[PDB]
Amino acid sequence: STGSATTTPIDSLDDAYITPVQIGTPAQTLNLDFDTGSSDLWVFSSETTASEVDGQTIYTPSKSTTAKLLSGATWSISYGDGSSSSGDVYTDTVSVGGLTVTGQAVESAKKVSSSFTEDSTIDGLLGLAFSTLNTVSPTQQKTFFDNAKASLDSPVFTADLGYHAPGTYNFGFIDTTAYTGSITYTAVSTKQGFWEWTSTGYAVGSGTFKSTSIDGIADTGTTLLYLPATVVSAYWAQVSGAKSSSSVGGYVFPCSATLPSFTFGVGSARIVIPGDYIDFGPISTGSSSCFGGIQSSAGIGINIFGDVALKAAFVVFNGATTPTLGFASK
Repeated sequence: STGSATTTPIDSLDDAYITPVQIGTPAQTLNLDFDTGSSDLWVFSSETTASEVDGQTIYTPSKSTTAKLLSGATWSISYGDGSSSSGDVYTDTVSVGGLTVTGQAVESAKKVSSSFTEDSTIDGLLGLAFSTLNTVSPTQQKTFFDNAKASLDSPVFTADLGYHAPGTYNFGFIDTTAYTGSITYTAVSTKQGFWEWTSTGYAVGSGTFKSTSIDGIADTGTTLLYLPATVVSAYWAQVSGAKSSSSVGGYVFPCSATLPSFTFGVGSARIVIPGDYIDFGPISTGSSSCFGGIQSSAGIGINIFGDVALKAAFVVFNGATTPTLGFASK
């Protein structure tokens, strides 16, 4: 089997991407944030505290003839940005882009943190990291991909995120028309539960490539590119007037600037992030200070190849017995 679904930016900055997911019978379609940095499929629901729902579409398990309470199971998750959610668990039929999994754990939120409530466009998350990170207790549950894998034509999924435009998540096949050149594959460590890999270096604009190992995670659920402070300083030094602002929470730059590209290495291959992809717009409405899309990972404890980086590539998440990542230009 295969599946293919379009993923759509939630706003004009590409802060996140939403993908429609069919849950239950008859289907209830929710728009979920596909997150290769976590491993829970959780949704706003009829059980979510009413004051914490503000415009989201909810899953109502009592209206699904295939829903079953997973007795005794609870979940609770905290994300790298300080947000969180928790609740109980149903199993139900879940379909993405025509690919169907029966008995998928659907984690129904009883509580969500304010950042989720305040974002009416995201109805929940669909985790695509390794199932060892799933938070369901006392019986850990499998991700949608883990449940589907054995049925897929090939045990892979691909992320093709758009810049200020829709893109595609495919399951079970490589669309050879979706990228240019060849796909370069690179080793993955699953020891922390992530799609963790080592970039071979970077360049700023037309500058020379610096060969240096940068361990990080491929994380579709993180907006920005978080890299070591040395690398980030080297980038922003090429933007007149850019500076790190402790009060804003990162590097800012004059909105009048033209940003240089940023290149990262995948083996001997190179992925070029155009400068425009690094512009996240005014820090507040009407400001001439703009927020940068490359930020320091100091204090986060891991480097993160978030959407800023991934949207510049066609990315293969190869879930074979020994997982690997692939990157191609597009």
